Amino acid sequence: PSLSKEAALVHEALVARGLETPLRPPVHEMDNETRKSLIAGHMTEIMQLLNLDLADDSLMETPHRIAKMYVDEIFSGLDYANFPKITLIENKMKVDEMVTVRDITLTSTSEHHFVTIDGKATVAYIPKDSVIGLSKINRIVQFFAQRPQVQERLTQQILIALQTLLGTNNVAVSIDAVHYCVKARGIRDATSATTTTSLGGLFKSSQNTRHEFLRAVRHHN
Amino acid sequence: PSLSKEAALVHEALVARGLETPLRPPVHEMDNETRKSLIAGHMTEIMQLLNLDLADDSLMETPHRIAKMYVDEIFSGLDYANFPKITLIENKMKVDEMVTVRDITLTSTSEHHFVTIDGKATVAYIPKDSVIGLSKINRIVQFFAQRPQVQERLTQQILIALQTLLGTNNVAVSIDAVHYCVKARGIRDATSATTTTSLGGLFKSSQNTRHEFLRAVRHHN
Amino acid sequence: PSLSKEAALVHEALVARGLETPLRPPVHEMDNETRKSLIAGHMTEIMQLLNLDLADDSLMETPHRIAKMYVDEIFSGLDYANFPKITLIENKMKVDEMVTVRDITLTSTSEHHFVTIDGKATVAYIPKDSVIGLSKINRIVQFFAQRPQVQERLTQQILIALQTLLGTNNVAVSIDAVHYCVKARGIRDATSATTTTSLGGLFKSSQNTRHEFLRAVRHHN
Amino acid sequence: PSLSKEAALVHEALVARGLETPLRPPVHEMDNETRKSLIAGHMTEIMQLLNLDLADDSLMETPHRIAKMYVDEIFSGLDYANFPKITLIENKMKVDEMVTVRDITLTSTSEHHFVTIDGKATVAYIPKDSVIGLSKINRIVQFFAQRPQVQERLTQQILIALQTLLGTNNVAVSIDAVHYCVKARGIRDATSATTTTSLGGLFKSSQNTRHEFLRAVRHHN
Amino acid sequence: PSLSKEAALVHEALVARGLETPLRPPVHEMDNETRKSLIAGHMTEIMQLLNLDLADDSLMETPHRIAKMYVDEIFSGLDYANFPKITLIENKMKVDEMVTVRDITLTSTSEHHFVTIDGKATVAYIPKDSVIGLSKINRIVQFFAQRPQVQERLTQQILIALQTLLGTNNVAVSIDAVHYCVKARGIRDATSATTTTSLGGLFKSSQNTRHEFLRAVRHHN
Amino acid sequence: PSLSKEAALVHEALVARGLETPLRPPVHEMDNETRKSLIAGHMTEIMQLLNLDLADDSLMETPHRIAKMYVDEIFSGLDYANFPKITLIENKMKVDEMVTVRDITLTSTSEHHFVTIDGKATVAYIPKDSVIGLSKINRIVQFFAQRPQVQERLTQQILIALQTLLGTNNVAVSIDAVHYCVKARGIRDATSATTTTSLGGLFKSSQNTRHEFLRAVRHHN
Amino acid sequence: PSLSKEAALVHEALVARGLETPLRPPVHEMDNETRKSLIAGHMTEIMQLLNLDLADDSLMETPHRIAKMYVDEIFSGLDYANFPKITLIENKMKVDEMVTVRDITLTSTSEHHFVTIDGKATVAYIPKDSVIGLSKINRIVQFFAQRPQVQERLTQQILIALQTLLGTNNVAVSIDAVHYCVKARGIRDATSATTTTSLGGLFKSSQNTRHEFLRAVRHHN
Amino acid sequence: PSLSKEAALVHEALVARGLETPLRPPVHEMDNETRKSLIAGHMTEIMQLLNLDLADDSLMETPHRIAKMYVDEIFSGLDYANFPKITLIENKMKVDEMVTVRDITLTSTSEHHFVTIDGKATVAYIPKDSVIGLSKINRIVQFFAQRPQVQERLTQQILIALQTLLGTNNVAVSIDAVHYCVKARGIRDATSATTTTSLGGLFKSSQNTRHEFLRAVRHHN
Ligand SMILES: Nc1nc2c(ncn2[C@@H]2O[C@H](COP(=O)(O)OP(=O)(O)OP(=O)(O)O)[C@@H](O)[C@H]2O)c(=O)[nH]1
Ligand SMILES: Nc1nc2c(ncn2[C@@H]2O[C@H](COP(=O)(O)OP(=O)(O)OP(=O)(O)O)[C@@H](O)[C@H]2O)c(=O)[nH]1
Ligand SMILES: Nc1nc2c(ncn2[C@@H]2O[C@H](COP(=O)(O)OP(=O)(O)OP(=O)(O)O)[C@@H](O)[C@H]2O)c(=O)[nH]1
Ligand SMILES: Nc1nc2c(ncn2[C@@H]2O[C@H](COP(=O)(O)OP(=O)(O)OP(=O)(O)O)[C@@H](O)[C@H]2O)c(=O)[nH]1
Ligand SMILES: Nc1nc2c(ncn2[C@@H]2O[C@H](COP(=O)(O)OP(=O)(O)OP(=O)(O)O)[C@@H](O)[C@H]2O)c(=O)[nH]1
Ligand SMILES: Nc1nc2c(ncn2[C@@H]2O[C@H](COP(=O)(O)OP(=O)(O)OP(=O)(O)O)[C@@H](O)[C@H]2O)c(=O)[nH]1
Ligand SMILES: Nc1nc2c(ncn2[C@@H]2O[C@H](COP(=O)(O)OP(=O)(O)OP(=O)(O)O)[C@@H](O)[C@H]2O)c(=O)[nH]1
Ligand SMILES: Nc1nc2c(ncn2[C@@H]2O[C@H](COP(=O)(O)OP(=O)(O)OP(=O)(O)O)[C@@H](O)[C@H]2O)c(=O)[nH]1
Repeated sequence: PSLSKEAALVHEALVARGLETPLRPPVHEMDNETRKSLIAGHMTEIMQLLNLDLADDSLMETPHRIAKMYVDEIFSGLDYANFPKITLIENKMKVDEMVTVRDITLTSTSEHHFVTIDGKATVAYIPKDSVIGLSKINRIVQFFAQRPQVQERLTQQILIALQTLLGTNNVAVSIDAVHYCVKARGIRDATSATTTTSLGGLFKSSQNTRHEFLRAVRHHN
Repeated sequence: PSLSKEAALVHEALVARGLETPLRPPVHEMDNETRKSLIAGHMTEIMQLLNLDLADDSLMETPHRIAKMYVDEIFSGLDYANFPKITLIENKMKVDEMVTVRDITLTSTSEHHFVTIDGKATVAYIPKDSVIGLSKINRIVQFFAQRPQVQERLTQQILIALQTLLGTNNVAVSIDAVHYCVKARGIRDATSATTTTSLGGLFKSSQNTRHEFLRAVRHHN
Repeated sequence: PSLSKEAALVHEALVARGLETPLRPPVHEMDNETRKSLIAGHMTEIMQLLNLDLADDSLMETPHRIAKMYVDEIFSGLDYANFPKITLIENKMKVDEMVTVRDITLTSTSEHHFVTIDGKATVAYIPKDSVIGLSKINRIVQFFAQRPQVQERLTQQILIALQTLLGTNNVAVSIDAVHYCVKARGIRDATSATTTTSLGGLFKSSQNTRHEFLRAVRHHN
Repeated sequence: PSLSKEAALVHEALVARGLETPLRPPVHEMDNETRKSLIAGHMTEIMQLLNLDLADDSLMETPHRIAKMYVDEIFSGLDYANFPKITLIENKMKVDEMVTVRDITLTSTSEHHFVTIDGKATVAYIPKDSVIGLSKINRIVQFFAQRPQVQERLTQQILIALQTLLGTNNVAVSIDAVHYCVKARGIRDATSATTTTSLGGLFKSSQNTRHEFLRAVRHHN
Repeated sequence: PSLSKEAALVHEALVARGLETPLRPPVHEMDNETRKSLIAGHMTEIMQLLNLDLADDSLMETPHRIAKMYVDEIFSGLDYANFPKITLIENKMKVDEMVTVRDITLTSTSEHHFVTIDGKATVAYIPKDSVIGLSKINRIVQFFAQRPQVQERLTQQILIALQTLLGTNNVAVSIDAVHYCVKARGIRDATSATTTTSLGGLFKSSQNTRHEFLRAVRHHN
Repeated sequence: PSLSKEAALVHEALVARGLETPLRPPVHEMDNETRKSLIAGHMTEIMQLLNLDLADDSLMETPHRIAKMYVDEIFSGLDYANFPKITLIENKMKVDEMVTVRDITLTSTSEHHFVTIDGKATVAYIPKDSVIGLSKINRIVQFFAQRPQVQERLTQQILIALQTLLGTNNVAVSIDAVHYCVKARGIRDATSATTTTSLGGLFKSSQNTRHEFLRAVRHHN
Repeated sequence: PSLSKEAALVHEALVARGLETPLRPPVHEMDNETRKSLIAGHMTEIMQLLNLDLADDSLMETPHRIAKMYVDEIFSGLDYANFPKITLIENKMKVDEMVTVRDITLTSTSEHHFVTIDGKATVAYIPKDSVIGLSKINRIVQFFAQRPQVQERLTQQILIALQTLLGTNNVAVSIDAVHYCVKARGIRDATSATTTTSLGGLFKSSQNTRHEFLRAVRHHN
Repeated sequence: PSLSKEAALVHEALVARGLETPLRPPVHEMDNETRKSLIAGHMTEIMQLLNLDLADDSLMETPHRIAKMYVDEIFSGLDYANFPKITLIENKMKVDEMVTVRDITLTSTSEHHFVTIDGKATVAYIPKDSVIGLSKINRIVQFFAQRPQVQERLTQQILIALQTLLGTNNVAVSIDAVHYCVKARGIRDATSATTTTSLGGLFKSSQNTRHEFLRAVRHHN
């Protein structure tokens, strides 16, 4: 009727663990269209406060572009209606070893300064009853990435979403990323990168499994 | 009394050529403090429109951090009071060959989506009466970079600022950058990068000089 | 009233362990202004003893620049009034795995010859009650780096400062650096680099954790 | 009787062109020993002004080490008594093509902040009557490098020193370097590097020769 | 009165273990000057046996250059009068983790063909009562390197010298090198390299420590 | 009857141009066996002068090994009886473009200190009446390399040897090498390398051809 | 009826230019089967002369494998019945710029020692009336590669075959290769590689075109 | 009287373990000269069967070249009269850690198709009573490599040869190689490589030692 069974499931799971992004229920039944126009209005004000000449052919549409970007693009992960369609195939192949999807492109936004987070994620899991379609892992990652994030939370969320959908605790997520709110300003450290990992099931319990995954993490380009 | 002779000079030069960032004069004598609080207010609204729980310990101060960032950090280049102190040494060494400062760290913001532009600039010039202090070239670049930009304009601005301060038309600026408003969203092209160059004096006239510079452009890390 | 609670805490911790930089209390209430002028005075003398023509437009301001650099820049870490503002977010995400910030830019000065130490630090910790703001790790590193150091001590200082602020002994710091007082003169070894690591809590006790961190240390560029 | 014919020649050549380092004649007949003790005295004062505990076993000898380093090591290039012994072999091989010595290690000090300059020089020349001993090129570069420099002047000096000794104007010098007074502090640009070149004779006249040299410049490691 | 305490100690240690370089006591009180002239005499003979025209301006001084090189340069490690001055600082920092100096430039000569051995050493130790000055490790390595060697012995010597000076058995040395008497002639293997390691104390006893070191060995450039 | 026509031709060509290695005719009809024993005798003396214990199982045969190495191996290039067998095939393929053999392994000895020179040569020529067998270029380079050399002369000798054998002046030779008598001792420059080139015929006349060759010079590994 | 029109054309073209592989007409109407058995017979003999135990399970079938390999595989290019099927599409796209197929895998055999030649070819041409199917270029290269070759001839053959088929003289071929009969034995040069190029039409006439191609040659992996 | 004690020992050891190359005793007392002429005869026939014009100046001597190559070069390993001279030095240095010679050039021939095998071997051993001369390891590898091989057997032979000569079972050999009979033809896999390892003594027993060696295996260039 709105949210898919999966979307609902993942959402509840996150809420239960207290890992959901801080959200207040939709204050009023607003069309994304009205929300965008309102956001655009505020951007117009802010741009004017910065003394930008909004009459300039280029600058003129920026409040619109920004409103659209926030609502439809970069923060679309906040709406579970945008949760990807998950397809799982029966594990007839009897795969009992981990499947690793490495170097998943991940672009997020830091909630602290609303500045770009560019990184790559490495997800691995040991198939139980079903094998998830490869692209879905990338889609789920991008879903949670499209929200004002805190890398530490993002990793946790991805882990739970997967554990929930795959029906196994044997999931591990590692994210390596560069925060422009560290690089582009403030301390302006042009070289540092942050790495966060959340291990589930055997990936935490079994040191054998755990290290196999960790060893596999990080691959240049 | 406010702007240094240099700042004034550069500003006028840009205005004269019509290369200045679209700015409307300070509407009213507002303290950066009041501007920030106003910007913060609008951010609070926008964040609320996105349904973010502003009561969350982390999210709570984001409108403040963003306001400060815009005014004091990332868009500080809009205020010529922030123009760097230029120091020039007499060209007693009789340098008659170009001096090239390569891989200058450059972090800017696209004016179209207010999203990160990460790149590197290569500046070169042929000393006439004076030799500019090396760090000043980096400072000037970062100055113009700290504004809502359009790479094509940024390059031009840097070129003119330098030509003005050095007293020679023999200046060349090349900027190679990645736009997150292309990578992180929209067409999401993870590999493309844009390169823009503005050549002045001999760097445009003399094919010999011109190519020497172009050959020198781009160096990994 | 002067030093923040954090600054005070870290300082005391260091003193208690005997890991503080050898300092004599401020002999007399001198303005940094008077200290600088005196330092510059001594530099003038030194430069004269080297037979440098201080009347040269360029050389003329060096004593001033050096005084300023020592007091305000490169040795600012000696004054806890310059300790960074630490911000910690409650560990609601329930992160129980280490967070690693790698390739933190680190530029320090050797106390033995007052010559450049260029390196990179890798800090990792396992969140307990709170998660520290990423940039703060970078800031703290740079703080202790801005002092006449001994790499062996620098590593220890950073370790303790973090353990103190984070409220966990599970912190690990590794610094890889090139000493110009080895490279640029003396034995003039153009290739060697020194690596020092200080491990705390699980990073030292648990060989599993220990090796996970060590394995993660060092990343080119 | 003191300076070698070569040292005298080079010194004069530099003075004639006005390219010598700004030096005041030795004010008084001071032993390097007394100069050092005086320099060490001033360092003791400076360190005390920084509140350093000079009673510390390590810190205790730093003023001595710094005095020795300035006089005997890093600034030894200021004394032509330290000029290298040049050996030239008769060009019987009838070499008429350029000889290029690339990636010559070069460590110098910036005269503006007395901070490290780490770089590499590439020198090339076309043999006329004599061929210089390969290591001598390295020794001459290091000689002029061991002085408070300005890259633009350093390049020039090396060019003239060589033109003088070789008896040909066909000499070219290029230096690519990283200034720690740009990287380690101030604007703290961790990625930029400066490249300066001084071309003599055919290397400037003949575009054919000129480009062959420029093409040959820069080689990683 | 001649050899420093350290030199004497190191020498005795080696002799005791039977790891000293095969040396016969100074047959007669010969000045290095007379030794050099005699060596040069023999070289003159050898060069004449090779039919070289010693009247050639270049060739003429080779016997002198070789004699000086053998006695003063490449084989200077044979005279303990040339042992480096060691400086140790009290381990007040309470460093209990290994300090690793990697990629120490090492150039030696094979005793079998008196041909170049070019390589890099990696030394690591766990501080006990004192911390050695970083450059001293490089100096000790170069000292023993300056002798007609056998890589297997060289590694051993360095290990003992350091254990002796540091007062700890917890020292490890690894040397990776290319032998020109394998590359430049004979089997002419242009790609092979030899790696020898000597482990002491915990580096041998504790597999945990041992592997941490071994893992750390070898770094390109 | 002794020397092949080729050996004789090349030798004469070199002598005519004054590019031969400085050699005195074989003083007396000595067997290489007697020369070797004599050389070994001198090495025994030199080693004794260095206080080496020649009774050591290892050191015991070094004089012999060195004698053999000099006479049979590293300086075998001095005897034209060791000139390679040249094979040329008729240029029926009508090749009128240059053939380039790049990265030819080259190991030589500096005549100034009898120390290793390790480098790589790049030879190219435009076939006229005949095409030389590829390995022969390598063999000729190694021949001349096996002599106490001066890079500048080595390059010239190879050029002439080839022009002579190929019957064309259209030959170009470039050698890039590292001198251990610069690296391993003296100024100890661990990074510099010297490049020398000798161009003949069109490679010197035609800037088109000249630059095509130069462009092709140098290839990593 | 046997050879395709293309095959016949190419063959005749080569014969006309005198660039065909030295072949004597099929002495007698022998089945490849009888030829193979005879070749295998001779190999059996050769292996027995080498004292190999042909009764060994593995060795037993080598003569058969070699015969099949020579006739059917590595020397199949000797039979024009094996010439690839060429497909050309009408140049309706009006392509007037060169099409470059780079890094074409090329494995051939030297006619001098019947040893492996492993390399890569780069072919470029300017479309006139028709555009050739991309894979056809690879197929033609491999065809001529499958014969006992001389790199100088191979390059020529490929050039002509393509000029013939494409109906344009504007074709250029460059082959970079390693000869195991230089590497694996004889002089055993483990690093050298040979590059041969044959330019036709504008690639030879127009220096503009010529250099665009040459610049494009060679790409790692 | 013919074979050295070592050659005899190694040969017997191999035969005893059943690891010798399948050889039939020398059928008749044939001079290598007669074997070569006979081999050449067969090659003449084979070449004629391939329709090659043996009257061609180039092709004319291939039968001879191949015969010489097989007998003297590439298959010389089959004659123990070609076994290298082994020199061992008494392990007075008391080396008790493994010595590893890595990246030993290895060129062999596959016995199945008589096609090139190009690879690199890594040998390591723990000295017992004696230390083998470094080049001897290279020489032994090349010896066994110069035979029609099967990588799996080659590795074993080298292992045994070494264990025998060194008087210890603590030897490990690993070979990584590319088979042109897989690359150049058949399945034509241009990227695969095969790695085979044979471990002896502690390298097999002790997992500690075993993994230290394995970890050390493979180094690019
Ligand atoms: N743990 C964590 N911290 C983050 C993340 N994104 C940003 N931060 C940090 O959260 C903190 C925000 O701190 P504040 O002190 O409130 O803001 P600020 O002073 O403008 O930040 P800085 O100038 O960069 O130190 C900073 O230390 C940020 O770098 C993230 O994903 N995870
Ligand atoms: N042209 C040139 N400039 C140099 C060199 N070394 C340092 N400089 C610059 O010379 C100038 C010194 O400027 P000042 O403004 O007097 O000192 P400063 O303010 O401490 O310098 P910054 O904080 O780095 O901008 C700076 O721009 C230095 O980076 C050099 O070799 N060549
Ligand atoms: N020339 C130029 N274009 C830029 C720069 N920064 C952004 N742009 C582009 O300016 C345009 C904005 O176009 P709009 O069509 O108005 O906005 P948009 O549709 O949201 O943009 P896309 O979804 O990325 O195509 C886009 O094509 C941007 O990628 C810049 O520095 N220079
Ligand atoms: N352990 C340690 N030693 C350092 C550090 N920085 C410098 N050193 C060394 O501390 C020692 C100073 O030794 P001294 O002998 O007192 O001075 P010096 O003789 O001028 O030093 P060298 O000429 O470089 O050997 C040297 O070995 C320095 O390289 C550091 O961070 N840690
Ligand atoms: N273990 C060891 N061997 C070395 C070292 N330097 C040289 N060697 C070897 O010691 C041996 C000398 O052997 P000899 O047979 O006496 O001399 P050689 O025949 O001229 O040597 P090759 O022709 O290279 O095999 C050779 O195997 C050298 O490569 C070293 O540092 N360690
Ligand atoms: N041009 C040239 N010079 C060479 C070559 N090999 C060595 N040399 C140099 O020839 C010169 C010999 O100089 P001397 O001054 O006679 O000997 P030296 O003082 O021991 O040499 P250094 O200590 O290295 O400066 C040195 O500059 C050597 O580095 C070569 O191939 N070509
Ligand atoms: N020009 C050319 N020469 C080749 C080619 N393949 C092999 N050769 C060379 O042709 C020559 C054969 O020379 P020969 O002297 O007849 O045989 P060889 O003595 O066994 O050869 P080497 O021992 O390698 O010098 C050698 O110089 C080979 O390296 C090729 O494609 N082109
Ligand atoms: N294990 C092993 N196999 C090898 C080696 N060299 C070659 N081979 C393989 O031994 C087998 C020979 O197989 P055959 O089927 O008798 O000959 P073939 O059909 O011509 O071989 P392909 O066409 O390459 O599959 C092939 O699979 C070869 O690739 C080696 O060193 N070790």
